[PDB]
Order: sequence, then structure tokens, then C-alpha cells
Amino acid sequence: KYDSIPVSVTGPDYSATNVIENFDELKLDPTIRNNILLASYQRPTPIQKNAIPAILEHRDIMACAQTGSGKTAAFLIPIINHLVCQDLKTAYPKCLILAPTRELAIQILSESQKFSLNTPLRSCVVYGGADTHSQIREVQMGCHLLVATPGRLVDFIEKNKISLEFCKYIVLDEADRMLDMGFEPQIRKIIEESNMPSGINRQTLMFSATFPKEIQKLAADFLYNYIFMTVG
Repeated sequence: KYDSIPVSVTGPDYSATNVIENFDELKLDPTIRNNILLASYQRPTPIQKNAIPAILEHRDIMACAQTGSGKTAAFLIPIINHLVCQDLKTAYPKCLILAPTRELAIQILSESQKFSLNTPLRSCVVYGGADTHSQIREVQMGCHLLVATPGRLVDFIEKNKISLEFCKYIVLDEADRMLDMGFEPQIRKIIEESNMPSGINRQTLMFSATFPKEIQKLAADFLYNYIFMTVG
């Protein structure tokens, strides 16, 4: 009736030791951004305890973790909080999140909105399908944060609706799913062929439930001295 479930974790590789957290309070961030509690985040999930500090240190990351482990919050909290602490036609996202499906993309936009409550942050989403209101959302509050599928992003970029010349934070959610769906061309395009800030000017984070050879490569081509962490 009462026992502990053991969840395996491993997150070492470079200049990074036990810098983990246990409470969200262990972290410094805008009092309002503590919309985290209203979002029902009571404590840090394993992936968040090991990845948030790393992310907060401007480090790239290759995190293996499945859906339902707190992944989304892990990469939106540090980023959204940073953008809000600087508090505020073609759009120029400051952060980009790449998702496989419109479903994931919508869920991520929603969490971001939850975390953005009563903040100047403008979040936008773009995905294949039938919706030109995405065009207007993009024309409007040229979101500081964008959630999109690789193909539609490319369409919007090629149509000069969206520019990544100021995008310094990028996340590939469910990376394995995107390669399987055949998005590597788009991701390669978006990442290395779209004038997106490079080198120490960009922080790239990767999340995948699985770690195939292709994802091991993607990681080799795109992350820099990345921290590898796995949960489960």
C-alpha cells in the first residue's frame, strides 16, 4: 500500500556536477512567473531537477525522457522567466520550440500561456493544416516564443512571415518523432540555413524518449558540449 518507485537517472558528461534542485524555491525567478503553482506544478520532476539548472547555465542539452515526465515545464520555465525579466510585418521569435504534431504544438503553446499569465510575453504557434489566423497572430504580437512543426515553419520562413535572426533559444521536442516523420530536412534547414544566431549566441536543447543512432547524430551535428541526461 505504501512504497517507493525507483526512477533511474543519469545526467553527466562535461563541466557539470550535482547542481540539481529539489524545490522550485531553490530557484530565483519573477514572483509572477510562479504561475507554475497555478499550473499545478508542486515540486520539480526528476527531469526538471537536473535540466533546469543546466539550461539556466546557457548549456545545450540532449535529454532522453518520455511524455509525462515534466519535459515541457523543464524547458519553458527557464526560458520564459528569462524573457520576462527583460520585460517588453515579419515576426522575430526569441525562442523556438519544434514539435512533431499540431497536438503537441498546441499543448506546448498552452503551457507557455499558463506560465505567461499576466505577463507581456506573446506566444505563437504554427502548424500544418488549415489556419491563416496563425498568420495574423504572427503579424500581431510578433511572439517572443514560437511553437511549430518543421514543415510549416519553413513555409512561413520562405514566405517571409517569420524570421529567426533573433532566435537564441531553440528546443526540439520529441526529436525522434520528428525524424521518423521525415522532418530532418526541415530541421537542418531551420537550424543551419535560416540566419538563426549561432555559436555561443544560441542554446539548443533536445528531448527524445528514445535515443536511436539518427538522434545521436542530430545531437552531434547540432549541440555543443551538450549535457546528456536520461530519466527512466
